[PDB]
Amino acid sequence: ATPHINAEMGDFADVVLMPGDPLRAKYIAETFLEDAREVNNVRGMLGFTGTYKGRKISVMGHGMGIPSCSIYTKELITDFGVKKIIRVGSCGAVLPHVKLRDVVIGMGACTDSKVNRIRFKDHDFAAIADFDMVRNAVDAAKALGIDARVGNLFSADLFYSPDGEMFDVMEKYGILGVEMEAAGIYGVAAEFGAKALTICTVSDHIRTHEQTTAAERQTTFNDMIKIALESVLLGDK
Amino acid sequence: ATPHINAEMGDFADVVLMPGDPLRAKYIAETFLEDAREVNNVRGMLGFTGTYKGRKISVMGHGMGIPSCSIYTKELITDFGVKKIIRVGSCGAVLPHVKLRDVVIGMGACTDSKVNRIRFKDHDFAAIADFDMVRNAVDAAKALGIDARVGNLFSADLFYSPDGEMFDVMEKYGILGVEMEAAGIYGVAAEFGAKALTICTVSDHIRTHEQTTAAERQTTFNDMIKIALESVLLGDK
Amino acid sequence: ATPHINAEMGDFADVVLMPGDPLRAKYIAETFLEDAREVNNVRGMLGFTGTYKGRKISVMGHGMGIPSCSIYTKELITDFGVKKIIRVGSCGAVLPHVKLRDVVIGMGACTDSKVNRIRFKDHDFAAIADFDMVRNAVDAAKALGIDARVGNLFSADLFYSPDGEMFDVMEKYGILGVEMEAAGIYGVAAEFGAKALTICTVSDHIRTHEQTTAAERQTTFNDMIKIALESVLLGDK
Amino acid sequence: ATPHINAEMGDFADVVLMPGDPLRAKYIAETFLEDAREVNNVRGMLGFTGTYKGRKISVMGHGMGIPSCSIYTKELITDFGVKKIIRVGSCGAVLPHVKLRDVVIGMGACTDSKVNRIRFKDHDFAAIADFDMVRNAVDAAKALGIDARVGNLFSADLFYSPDGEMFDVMEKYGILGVEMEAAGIYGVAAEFGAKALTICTVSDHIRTHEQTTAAERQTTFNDMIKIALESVLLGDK
Amino acid sequence: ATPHINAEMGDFADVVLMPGDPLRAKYIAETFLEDAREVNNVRGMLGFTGTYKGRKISVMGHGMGIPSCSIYTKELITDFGVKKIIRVGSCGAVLPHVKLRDVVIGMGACTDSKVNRIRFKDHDFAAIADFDMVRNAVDAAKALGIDARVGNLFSADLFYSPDGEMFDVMEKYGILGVEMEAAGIYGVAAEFGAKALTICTVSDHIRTHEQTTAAERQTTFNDMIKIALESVLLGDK
Amino acid sequence: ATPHINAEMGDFADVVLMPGDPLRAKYIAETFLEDAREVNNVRGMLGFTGTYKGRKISVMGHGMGIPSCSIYTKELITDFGVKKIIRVGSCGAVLPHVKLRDVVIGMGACTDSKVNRIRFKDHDFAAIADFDMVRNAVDAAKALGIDARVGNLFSADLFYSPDGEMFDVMEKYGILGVEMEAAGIYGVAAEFGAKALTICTVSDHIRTHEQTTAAERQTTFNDMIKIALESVLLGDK
Repeated sequence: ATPHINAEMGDFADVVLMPGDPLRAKYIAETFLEDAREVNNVRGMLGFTGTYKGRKISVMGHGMGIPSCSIYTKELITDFGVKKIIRVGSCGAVLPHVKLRDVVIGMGACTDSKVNRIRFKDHDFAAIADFDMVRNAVDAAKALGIDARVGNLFSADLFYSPDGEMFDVMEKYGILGVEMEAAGIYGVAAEFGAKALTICTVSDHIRTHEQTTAAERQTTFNDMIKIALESVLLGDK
Repeated sequence: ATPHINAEMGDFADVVLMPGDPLRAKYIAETFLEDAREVNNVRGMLGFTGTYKGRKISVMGHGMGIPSCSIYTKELITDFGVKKIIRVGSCGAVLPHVKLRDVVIGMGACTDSKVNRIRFKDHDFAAIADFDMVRNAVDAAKALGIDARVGNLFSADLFYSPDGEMFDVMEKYGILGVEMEAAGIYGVAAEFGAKALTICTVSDHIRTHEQTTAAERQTTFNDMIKIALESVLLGDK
Repeated sequence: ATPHINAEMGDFADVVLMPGDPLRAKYIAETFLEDAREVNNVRGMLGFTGTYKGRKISVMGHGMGIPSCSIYTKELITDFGVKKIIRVGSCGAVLPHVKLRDVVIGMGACTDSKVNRIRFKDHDFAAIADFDMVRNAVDAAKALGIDARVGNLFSADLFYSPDGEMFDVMEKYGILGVEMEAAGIYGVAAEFGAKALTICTVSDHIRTHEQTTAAERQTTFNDMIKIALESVLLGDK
Repeated sequence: ATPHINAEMGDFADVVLMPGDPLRAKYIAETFLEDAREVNNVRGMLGFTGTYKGRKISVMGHGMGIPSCSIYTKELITDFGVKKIIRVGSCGAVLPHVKLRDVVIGMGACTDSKVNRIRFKDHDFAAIADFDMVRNAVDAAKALGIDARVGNLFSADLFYSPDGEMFDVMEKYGILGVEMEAAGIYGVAAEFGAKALTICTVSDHIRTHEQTTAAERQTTFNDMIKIALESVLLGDK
Repeated sequence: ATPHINAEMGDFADVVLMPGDPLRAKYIAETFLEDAREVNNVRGMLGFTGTYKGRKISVMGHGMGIPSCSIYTKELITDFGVKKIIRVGSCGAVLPHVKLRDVVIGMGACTDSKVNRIRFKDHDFAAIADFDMVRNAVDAAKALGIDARVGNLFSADLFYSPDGEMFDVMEKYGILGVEMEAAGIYGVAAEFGAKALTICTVSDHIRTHEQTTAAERQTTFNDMIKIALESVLLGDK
Repeated sequence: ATPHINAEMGDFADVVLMPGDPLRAKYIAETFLEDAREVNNVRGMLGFTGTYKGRKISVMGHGMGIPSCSIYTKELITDFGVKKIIRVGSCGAVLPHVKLRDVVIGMGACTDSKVNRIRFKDHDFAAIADFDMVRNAVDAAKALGIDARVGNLFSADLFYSPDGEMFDVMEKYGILGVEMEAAGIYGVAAEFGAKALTICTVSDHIRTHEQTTAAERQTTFNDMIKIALESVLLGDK
C-alpha cells in the first residue's frame, strides 16, 4: 500500500487504463470489464480490476493535471509492478479539421509544465509514448473501424490560461489535442523504466466553442475505451 | 455549471474551505457544518454547502496539485462568485524545530511550478495569501489556544522529486511546510481579484521520517478546520 | 568592521531603519531620535544609532538597488547582530484604486531580479516579510489613524525600464507598489535568519504620470517614519 | 534557386534522404541510386537525384548541427516541394545495450538547443517525427532482417560538452543515440507542415570508447540506407 | 534636473569618470582636477566638474550594484549630454596568474544579472565597451609603465554569493576581474547610444582572500585614475 | 586525427582562417597562400596549409552555425595546438548608417544560442574576441586604406527566424552585423584557452534590402582576407 493507494501488490494488473475522472474509471469497469472489483477508494480516486476477453486489466482515475497523475503513475509502477499505463482522457482541439468526439493518439506530448526540465537539467526532453503501444492503438482502431490521428498533444498546467496567444502556436505546430497529463505521465514512465501512452477523445473545441457535457465525458466516450482495451490485447503477442 | 462543477450560482457560499481530499470535505460537512447539501460531485470532487454558527460556508475538494486546484478555485470565483478561499491541507516538515501536528499558516508560498512565471512574464511573483485572512487565522487559533507559525510554504509539482538536495535548500530558507497547492491557489486569487489562504497540518516530518496515526491524525485536522472556520467569523465582524 | 561599514559589534541596535538615501537617514537620526551618534560614514552611507522613547534604535541608508541594500543588510545581520530590518521608501502605483500618498506594506515582494533564483535553485521563492513586523506596522499606523494596504510590492532592477508592457502585468496581479529593494532584503533576511519589512509611500502613478508635491512626499515620509518606529515598540511588547 | 541550393523546382524528389556528410550523400547516390545526377554543389553540400526501384529519390547532406540542417530542410520544404525528409546520420550510444553499428529510429528528439523554445514561446515542444514514416522504417527493417530500436534521440548543440554528467541523465531516460540534428529537423518539419524522420547508425560508444573511422561512417553505414529507401516505398502505398 | 542628480545641462563634461564610492570621486576631484566644483550631492552621491591638463572633465560616484549605476549612467547620457563614461573601481581575482595591484580593462563584461536579458529579449547580449576607449586606456597605461590586462569582467549582483562554485566557472573561462557594475553600465551605453569603459585594479584574490595593503591601495588607485584621465586625452585626438 | 579532421599535429599552422564555405577555403589557399597543400577533406570541409609572405598559415571551412564551427575550432585547438583562429564571413546589417561592403569586427558577439549559458551556469557570458587580435585587424585595415567597425555581432541559430521584431532589438542595441558563428567560436576560445576573432563583410542590408553582385561580392572578400592575413603578420611583431 502506497501513500495514495490503499491496495496490495497483485491488486492491480500489469496494465492500467487511467482517465482523469475516477467516475469514468468506474464506468469503464462496469461496462467494459468483467467481474471488476474496486481495489482503491482513497481520495475518491476509484481504481478497479477485472478482466477483458479473459485478460486481467485494471482501470483507475489519476486526477487532473500533471502533478496528480505523476503521483499515481509512479506508485503503480514502483509499488504495484505495473508495466503499461494507458491514459484514456479528454482533450480540447485547436485545429479546424479536428472535430468533436474525435480520437487522437499522442505519440508525443508537449507541455508548459516545468517537471521534465527538472528531470532533464533544464533541457528539452521530448516526452514520447512507447512506440509499440502507439502502433497497438492504431491497429486496434483500424480493426474497430474508428478514425484516429497520431501526433502531438499539449499537456498544460493551466486549464484557464492567461495566454490565449499560445493556442495559435499549438495549432501552427499541429497539436492535435490540448490536455493536462500526457507529458507528465510520459516523463514518469521514462524515469522509472515503464511504458505509457495517451488516447484522448475531443470533448471540446477551443476555436468554435463546441462542447460535450460533464456527463457525456463520463459515460459516452466509448470509442476511446475499446481502442485502448483492444490495444492491450494486441500488445500481448 | 462548468465541466468540473455541476452547480449553479448561489449553490456555494462566498467562502469555501478546500481540502485536497474530497472525502475530507465530506467529513467536514458532516462534522462541522449544519444542514449541508451536496452542491457538487462531478469527477468525485465532493462539495457541500451548510452553515457554521449561522454563517453560510461551503467545503469542497480541489484535488492534488497546482493544475488541479487552479481549475476549481478559478471557477468558484468567476462562475460562483466566491470571495474567500481557505485551503486546509497537510504538509511535510523540513525544519527540526517544526514539530508533528503543528499548524502552519502560509502568508507566502514557494514553488518549483512554472504557472506564475507564465502569468508574470517569467519574473518572480510572490504567491502570497490575503493579509486579513492570515490575521483572521492567527487570532482564531490564539482564541482556541493553538500555536500557529506564519511563514513560507512550498508548493511542489513532483511529490516524488528527483532532486533530494532541494529539501536542504527549503530548510535553509525557513520553509515551514511542504505541499502541492498553495502557490497556485494564491496565483489564481491574484489573477481574478479574490482572496486566498492556506493552512496546513504537519502530517509527516521529512527529516525524522515520522507519520500521523489515524486517531491523532483526524484530531488535528479538526483543529485546523475549526481555526479556518472561526477565522471566517472574525473577518466577518 | 566590514569593507562597507566602519563600525564594531554593539554600534548598531538590534533593529535598523533603512531609507535608500543616507541623507534621509541623517534626517531621521536628528529629528526622530535622541542622542543619535554616527556609527558609519563609509562610501557616504550614513549610519546612526540613538534612542526612540527609550528604545535603542539605528538608522542607515542602504543605497539604490537590490545588490546595494543586500550588501548592507547582510553585513548588519552577520557582523553586527541585527535582528530586525525595516526598509522605508517611496513607490509607484499601477492599480487604479491605489492612490498617491497611500502607505503600502509589502508582506510580499515580487522582482525581475535573479538573486533569489540563484538562492532557491532557480525555483520560485516567495520573498516575504516577517508576519509580526507586518502586523506591528499595521497596528502602529492604525493608532496614528492611517489606513494601510498590505500586499505585494515589485522590486525592479531597472528604474528606467525598457519593458513598459510589464506594468500591465503588475496591475493584473495586484502589485500595490513599485520600488527597488524589498525582494532583495527579504531574500537576505531568509538566507541569514533575520526578519525584515518594507513600508512604502505611493509617491506617483506610473501611468497617469501624476506625482505628489515636494511638501507631500516629505509629510507622508515622516508618517512612514512614525509608523516604523512605533511598530518597533509593539514588537518589543 | 535558394540562398544555399543552386537548383530549380523539380530537381528534388518529393522525398529526400539527408546525412550530415555530403560525401555520404555521394556514396548513397552512387551505390543505391540509378541515373543519379548531382543537383547541388553549393558550399560543397552535395545533393543528388536518381531512382530506387522506380521511385524517384534525392539525397543531400545537411551539414552538422541544428542550425545547418535547419537551413537546408527549410529551403527544401518551402522552395522545392519536399514532403518527406529522412535524416540518415551517425550517433553515439550511452546505453550499454546499444552497441556499435546498431540502427536506431528516433520517434522523438531531445535537445539542449534553444531553437524550439524560441518557436514555442519558451515551452516544451515534443520534437517528434511522422508516425507513418516511423512505422515505415520499422516495417522495412523487419523485412530486411535488421534489428532497430525505436525511441528518443538527443540533438546536441555541443559535440564536445563541458557537462559530462549530462550523459548519465540521457542514459537514465533511455536516449538511444546522441546526435545533433533530429530535434531541429522535426522543428522545421512541424513549423512548415512537412513530414520527417531520423535514422542513425551508432558510430561510436560514449562509455566503452568503441568507435568507427571517418571512412567507415562515410561508406559502410548501409543498413541505415536500405531501411530508409524501403520505407519510402512502403509509405507510397 | 533629475530625482537622483541636482544639476542642469552644462554642469557635467561630456566625459565622466565614475567610481562607486562618492568619497573616491571627491578624492579624484581634489588631487587630479583643477578648479573643481561640486555639481551634485544628492543622496550623498558626490559629483564634481573641473579640468585636467586643459580638458573639461567630470567625476562622480555611481553607487554599488548594476541597478544603482544604471540610474546615474542613464541620466548622464539623456539629461546631461554625456558621451563617454569611464568607470574606475576595484575587482576580485579568480585566475592564479592574475596578481593584486594589476590593472584590468574589461572589453567585455559577464554578469548574473537579468537586466540585459530583459533588454535583449532573453537572449545573450555581449555587454561590451567602446573599442577606442579600450584602446585609449591600453595606450595610456603603456606610456605610464603599466601592463594592462584586457578581457572579460564579471558583474555580480551579490557581493556575498551563496554560489561558491561559480568562481571555478569564472576562472575556467578566463574572467580577469570580479566587480558589480561593468555589465550594467555597458547595457545602458548600448541602450541610450553612448560609449562606456570599465578599468579595475585587482584589490584582492577571491581564492586566498589576500588584500592589498592600505598602502598600495591609493598607490594603484592613483595609477588607475591617471590611466583613465590620460586615455580621455588620447581620445580627444 | 579526429572523426572530422583527417590530419596530424603539425599539418595546421598555429593560426587558422575559417570561412563557413569550404569552397572559399580552397579559393583563399589558391590565391593568397604559396606552397599550399590540402590537409583535410572529411565531410567535404576542405582545409589547407601554406605560407603567406613566408608566414605559415592555414585556412579551412567551419560549416554553418555555432554547433558546426564549435566542433572544428575545438579540435583545431586541443588536437592540433592552434593558437589563433580568425573567422572570415559575411553578415547582414540592421543599422542604417552601416553600409554594404563594410568591414565589421566583433570584439563581442551576441547570440540566441544556449551554448554559453550551458558553459556559464546559465548566466550571461560576454562572448568576446582577443583584444590584441582585434587591434591587429583594425591596424592592418588602416594600412589597407580600409575603415573597419569594431562592435557587436549577432550569432543566430535560425537563418530563418520566426521572430521579426528581433532585428529592431539588434538595431536598438547597436549590433553591427548579423551572422551565425562568432559567439560560438568565442565560447570555445574561452573554454580551451585560445584566441579567436571574427571579421565580417556586410553582404546584405536587412533594412534597405540590398545584396552583393558577384562582381563586388568577391572584391570585398579579398579585402577581408587581405586584412586577416596582414593582421596575423602584425600579431607576430
